[PDB]
Amino acid sequence: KRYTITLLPGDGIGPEVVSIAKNVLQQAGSLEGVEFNFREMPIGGAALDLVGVPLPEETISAAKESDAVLLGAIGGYKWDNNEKHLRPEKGLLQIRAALKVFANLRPATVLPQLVDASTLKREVAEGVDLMVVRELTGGIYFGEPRGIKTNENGEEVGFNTEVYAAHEIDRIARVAFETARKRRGKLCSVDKANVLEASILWRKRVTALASEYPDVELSHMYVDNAAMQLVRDPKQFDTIVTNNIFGDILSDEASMITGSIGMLPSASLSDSGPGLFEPIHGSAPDIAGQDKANPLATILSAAMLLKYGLGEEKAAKRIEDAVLVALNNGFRTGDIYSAGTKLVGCKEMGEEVLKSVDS
Amino acid sequence: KRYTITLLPGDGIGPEVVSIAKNVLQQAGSLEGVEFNFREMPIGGAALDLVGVPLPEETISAAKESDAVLLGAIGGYKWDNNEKHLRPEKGLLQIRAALKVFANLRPATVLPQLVDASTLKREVAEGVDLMVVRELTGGIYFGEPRGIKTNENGEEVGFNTEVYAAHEIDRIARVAFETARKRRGKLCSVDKANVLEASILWRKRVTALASEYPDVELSHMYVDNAAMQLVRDPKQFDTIVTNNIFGDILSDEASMITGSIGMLPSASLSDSGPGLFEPIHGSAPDIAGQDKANPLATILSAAMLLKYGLGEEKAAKRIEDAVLVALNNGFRTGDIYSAGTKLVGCKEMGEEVLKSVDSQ
Ligand SMILES: *NC(=O)c1ccc[n+]([C@@H]2O[C@H](COP(=O)([O-])OP(=O)(O)OC[C@H]3O[C@@H](n4cnc5c(N)ncnc54)[C@H](O)[C@@H]3O)[C@@H](O)[C@H]2O)c1
Ligand SMILES: *c1cc[n+]([C@@H]2O[C@H](COP(=O)([O-])OP(=O)(O)OC[C@H]3O[C@@H](n4cnc5c(N)ncnc54)[C@H](O)[C@@H]3O)[C@@H](O)[C@H]2O)cc1C(N)=O
Ligand SMILES: [Mg+2]
Ligand SMILES: [Mg+2]
Repeated sequence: KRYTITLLPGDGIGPEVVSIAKNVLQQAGSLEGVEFNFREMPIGGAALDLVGVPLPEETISAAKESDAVLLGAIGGYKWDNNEKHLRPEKGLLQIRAALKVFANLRPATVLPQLVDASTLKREVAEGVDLMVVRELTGGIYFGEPRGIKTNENGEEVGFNTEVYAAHEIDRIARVAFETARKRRGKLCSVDKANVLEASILWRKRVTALASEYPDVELSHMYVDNAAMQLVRDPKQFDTIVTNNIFGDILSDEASMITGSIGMLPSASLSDSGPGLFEPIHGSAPDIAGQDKANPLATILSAAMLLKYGLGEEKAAKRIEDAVLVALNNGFRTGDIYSAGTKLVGCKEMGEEVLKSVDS
Repeated sequence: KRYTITLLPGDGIGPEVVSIAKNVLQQAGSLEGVEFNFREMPIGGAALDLVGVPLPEETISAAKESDAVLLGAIGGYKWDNNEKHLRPEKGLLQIRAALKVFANLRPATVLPQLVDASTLKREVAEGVDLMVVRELTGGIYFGEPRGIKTNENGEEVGFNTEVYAAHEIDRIARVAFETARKRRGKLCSVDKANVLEASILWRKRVTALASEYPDVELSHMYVDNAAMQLVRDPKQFDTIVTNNIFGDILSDEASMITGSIGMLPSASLSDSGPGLFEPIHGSAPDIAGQDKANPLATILSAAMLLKYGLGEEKAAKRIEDAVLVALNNGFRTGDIYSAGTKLVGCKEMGEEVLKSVDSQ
């Protein structure tokens, strides 16, 4: 049983972390009887240096033909000064649209081993287990009209439009509901409907679907409160559904509960289409090549790649299990270092994670 | 002296916290030879229930002609179902634009007594200090075009426009830099310039003014890292400048560092015009009339009114000191209750601040 996997290493620590996950992927899948066809294609800063655009057509077709796509990270200091159309991050947004992967899943759950690693008091952060369902292919990140023009004044004005059509909200809502059922049956839609006509529609469509999902209990919370709640009593959430710009911010805030931004993986899914799996981190421009980075998040994106994109649930559990063994043995990278643990770097963790897969 | 203060008690817990602050404002100013003309006006749900709109024209004029504006909060379940034009929250937005208070100062600094009140560990949260300078009157909260239309396929499509003109960015960056130089000399601009052309201009303009303030050490951070940073190592920030919507989010997150959202005051300032002072929290529909509320944010929001809006610094320090006295005496409301303290509600906590103002 063979699968075609496209690796998009990217920039920063992207290559570093993906190489590790690729090996974890081959070994874990091999134990459950699957081999893989790996194929590196350029994206972001890498593609810019090679072909001159952040996302070449050659990459998009290569990703579509594949069964699933594993991305590292994107962006870097060298290209921070390009035109808006030639920054690397523009490649990531395009690949999300190109793959039509609207439903973005970021699960932040605190492992018992990393409780001392969080910055939250133990009682606050122990046992947290929430899942963020973020709208990925629409909204202010993809909203038209946008740009910077110069009106008659001679003043520059920058503008983007946060815009969602109803069907865009509906599809992400069901995924929230379906997911919130698979968990603890509680769902929380986060918007800013006290001000934004976009958030008015957002809540309006989400309240609609609750009748179709009575197994799921829906509640609504404003985005400013939710950021505070994720620090006051983060244990409260089961599933949170929200839009692109709030999904990005809140999920990035939630990481520091589990111990670091380097612990969180993300699965980006579509109907039919092959899924896009990446870590929410990216892309450590300041510890690039120093071999300091935490690769766990990228490994788990390979876990999620198997679980959600290819359905090899058994293999994915082996991946989770290895990360658990590795942490039980005391191995921490810099960001998840606790007193009395063992501070490894990146290769030197991936190896002895792979020790656990292989045992 | 004799200043005119407009009290906008809003909704929810608004009335009680402002009432308590009104007494503290009165006494603290009174000790320094200062009197006040208090004029109460309807805003938000109160005004909807009275005249049928969130912000009556009579309220705006009364607010304009006063020296300082003291607001509680806005919003409540009763009015959550009105047409968009008729939402209490829109009155808040309207009074800010009407008063042209673009510079929003929300300072989150962790007090020694409330370290245990935080959910961040002591080492992380002890000595935290930061000030958020938020663009208040521009941005997505005020951007046109906006509305809910229907495209030809009959689908309802909602939209807002995040838009900043160059001068909108410039003046608030100036406030940020000016704030830093009185502070610890660090400024951190937060945007999403990897995706948003609005923020690209925000970055372009803010870096530009950096040449005018060599005294201030300016750094740039994307908003998603910013959220993780306020939890990873919040001791780092000195002054943070950002736009309307990112300011809302980040300032609420930063609140929990100091113990609860009920600790944070906010001053909103304008050129020449009288400023609008509110606590950053909402109307707390869940604790309203139970006398559970934390008044400190509003008592401290009254402190900012004296210091920043009226220049009565000595009286303003009287309010600040009293909050400290009450906290040294063990008094906590529910949101800032840490073990072995004395749990009180809103009305006595307020009396215990007053108890202490009148002791010096
Ligand atoms: N969706 C993406 O792939 C993505 C999201 C956001 C930004 N980028 C691009 O990366 C660089 C830099 O962005 P930052 O503002 O620096 O945010 P991060 O790069 O993730 O840095 C956060 C801090 O945490 C550290 N960190 C990240 N990942 C880590 C791991 N695995 N181990 C240890 N430490 C990690 C970082 O060093 C930071 O200190 C920009 O160009 C942006 O466009 C891509
Ligand atoms: C800015 C934004 C929104 N509002 C309006 O206020 C209404 C309340 O909704 P919300 O629950 O989402 O925000 P809120 O701050 O009210 O709630 C915060 C949570 O924390 C508790 N809490 C708040 N404030 C206090 C205080 N002062 N003391 C103790 N506990 C507090 C609350 O129980 C709650 O759980 C909503 O309609 C929204 O429209 C208002 C503002 C503004 N400045 O007016
Ligand atoms: Mg991010
Ligand atoms: Mg707020």
